[PDB]
Amino acid sequence: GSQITGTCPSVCSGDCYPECPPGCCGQVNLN
Repeated sequence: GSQITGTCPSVCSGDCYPECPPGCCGQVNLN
């Protein structure tokens, strides 16, 4: 099987777009 990085998409480390779940990204947007 394939290995998992962790949980939050790496993209969340960079672009915290609306697809990013709660508490994944640093710069939390929308309140």
